[PDB]
Amino acid sequence: SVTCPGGQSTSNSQCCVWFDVLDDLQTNFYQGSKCESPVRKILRIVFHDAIGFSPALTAAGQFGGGGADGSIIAHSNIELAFPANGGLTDTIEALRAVGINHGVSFGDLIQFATAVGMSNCPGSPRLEFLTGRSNSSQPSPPSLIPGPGNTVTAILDRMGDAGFSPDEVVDLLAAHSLASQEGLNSAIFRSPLDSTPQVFDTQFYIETLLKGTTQPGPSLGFAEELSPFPGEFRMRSDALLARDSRTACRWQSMTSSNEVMGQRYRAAMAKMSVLGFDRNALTDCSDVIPSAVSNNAAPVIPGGLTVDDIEVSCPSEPFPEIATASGPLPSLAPAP
Ligand code: HEM
Ligand SMILES: *[C@@H]1O[C@H](CO)[C@@H](O[C@@H]2O[C@H](CO)[C@@H](O)[C@H](O)[C@H]2NC(C)=O)[C@H](O)[C@H]1NC(C)=O
Ligand SMILES: [Ca+2]
Ligand SMILES: [Ca+2]
Repeated sequence: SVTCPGGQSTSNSQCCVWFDVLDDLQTNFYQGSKCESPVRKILRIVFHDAIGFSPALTAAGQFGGGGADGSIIAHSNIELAFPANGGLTDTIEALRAVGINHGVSFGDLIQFATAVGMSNCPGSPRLEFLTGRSNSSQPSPPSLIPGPGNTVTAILDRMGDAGFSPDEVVDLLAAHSLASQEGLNSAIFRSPLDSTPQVFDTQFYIETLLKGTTQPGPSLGFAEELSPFPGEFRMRSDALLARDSRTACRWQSMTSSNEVMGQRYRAAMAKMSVLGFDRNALTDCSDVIPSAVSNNAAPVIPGGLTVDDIEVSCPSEPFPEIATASGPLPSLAPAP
């Protein structure tokens, strides 16, 4: 049956080239299979590439974007001039080279490097991986990426037009559990968005719900809110979506189970990877993707804060019982 040149067994001969780009990305792009800044920039890139898709622009007779087509790399010259795409040139060039050198399409390569990067971060699910997305693209239309200063209505309408329900917007946001900011407030470069930027866990949902108490840098940056402890950055859209009645109950159900969070996240990501494509025309090469190491820590309210410090915003469901840590307040180191 299909055994690839390297002795691995796969479902289809179309999957064999991906064991070679797996080796290149792990050794080089990810610097020895690490979960550091290259994984976080690729998670920004996969979203910014796939969300350039708008059925409403198509309906009005305009080109609406090809979705998860790799247009952010093939047309980086126009797309990296967009407001939301700063701080990405170096990662896009590293990916362009792996793509040209292995003979794989840019849209497939971004989806693949996202599943491989996430496998380097403890706690992550195994993301689905499909191959066969066409390599040709047209530049994404501008203004299709949600920004941190937008209202929840603006974010839900843009996301809804691409096809996601309010629940799936919250599910997709689990990627901010592996995150920092570099361009919102340059003064606290790489300040984490949750206290474990290297563990794909529930802490992002717990901590954006805590009362904003601390200014982490000299001044406040673009779309920055007060955060719960030194070193942690809180962006306005995350604070608002955690508290809005349209998204608050789903945000609260994501706080106590890393297992439920990862299932939901895997499902929204599989939907986001085929925006602009018919998944039945693609080949499944999910077995090429390795397992991540498991996360054995339980969810916690960090540093002595309790349930009285979180601003419960889901009026129907009571806040789940999460553990407390007998701590002094943490000060987070920049994400690596
Ligand atoms: C409501 C939509 C979203 C908004 C408004 C938003 C906004 C942002 C902003 C402004 C940054 C900081 C970038 C910087 O200055 O360095 C950021 C970082 C990040 N976002 Fe989001 N985001 C959203 C959705 C997502 C989605 C769905 C993903 C991917 C599945 C994602 C993954 C990330 C990651 C991993 C980072 C960290 C980048 C790094 O540490 O270098 N975001 N996001
Ligand atoms: C996918 O399309 C892009 C063009 O949009 C190709 O990228 C170019 O590849 C050539 C030769 O391989 C390089 O010298 C160019 O610099 C690349 N241009 C850009 C903008 O990256 C790419 O080769 C195509 N890949 C496949 C498999 O067809
Ligand atoms: Ca695109
Ligand atoms: Ca985390």
